[PDB]
Amino acid sequence: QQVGDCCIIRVSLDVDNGNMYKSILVTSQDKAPAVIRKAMDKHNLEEEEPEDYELLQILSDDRKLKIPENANVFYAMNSTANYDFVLKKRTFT
Repeated sequence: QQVGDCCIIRVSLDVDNGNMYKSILVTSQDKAPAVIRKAMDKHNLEEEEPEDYELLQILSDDRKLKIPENANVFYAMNSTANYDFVLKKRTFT
């Protein structure tokens, strides 16, 4: 469908309540650590690396999903849901 294949996802940080929800475009080969590079540069959180951050997709108002380091975001997200993404740190949890 269409030339290539890309979409815009919404990325919030691991905060709690509403925040500075950022938005970025993802392409077929879009890797977890890639989406994070964008989302991170956006949030000015160079303090840490991309590798130290989980990519989570939010489906329901409680049901979240997890994206591996190379799962083509375009193909690793719950389509039936919304393109909402959380950037979480790989803290001791």
